[PDB]
Amino acid sequence: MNIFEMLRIDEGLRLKIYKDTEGYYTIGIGHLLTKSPSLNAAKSELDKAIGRNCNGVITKDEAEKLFNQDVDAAVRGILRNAKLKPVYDSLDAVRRCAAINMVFQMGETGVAGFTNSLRMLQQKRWDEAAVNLAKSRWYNQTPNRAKRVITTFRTGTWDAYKNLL
Ligand SMILES: CCCCCc1ccccc1
Repeated sequence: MNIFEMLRIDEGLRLKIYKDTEGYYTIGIGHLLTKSPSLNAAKSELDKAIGRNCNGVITKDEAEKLFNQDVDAAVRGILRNAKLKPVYDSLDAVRRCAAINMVFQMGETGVAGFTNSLRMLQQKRWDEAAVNLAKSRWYNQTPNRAKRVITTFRTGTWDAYKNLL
C-alpha cells in the first residue's frame, strides 16, 4: 500500500459534484470545491480547477490529476509547517502516510488542538498517541476512517487497510 491507495480507500471516487461528510461540495477523490452552500459557486470552482466548462462532471483522469495535486499539497504543507515537520521527519514510512491522510482530510487549521498527540507521536508513545487521537471531534464524526488512521499510527502497519481490502 501507499498514500494514494490509502486515501482512495478513505475518500472514494466520484466523478460528479457531491457533498462530503460535512455537507461541503466536493468532487473526485475528496477534492473540496467550496464550503459555500451554493452549487453554482462549486461549479465555478470546479471549472477553474480543471480549466474547462465541466458542468459538474469530470473524467477519471481529471479526478486523478486533482488527487496528485492534493496529495502533493498535503505533503508540502507538512514540510512547511514548523510544528508538523519535526514530527513527520521522526516517523517511519507507514506512519508518515497516516500523517498525510490526516492533513489531507482536515488541513492544518486545527494543529494546535493536536499538540498533545503530536508530542506523543514524536516520542513514539504509540498506544498513548492512539488514545489521545480518538478524543477528538475528528474521531467522533468519522469514526471508521479515524480508527483506520489511528491503527496505522499505533502499529506502523497497513493492517487496518488490508483488512478491508
Ligand atoms: C490537523 C493536524 C494534523 C496533524 C497530522 C500529522 C501528524 C504527524 C506529523 C505530521 C502531521
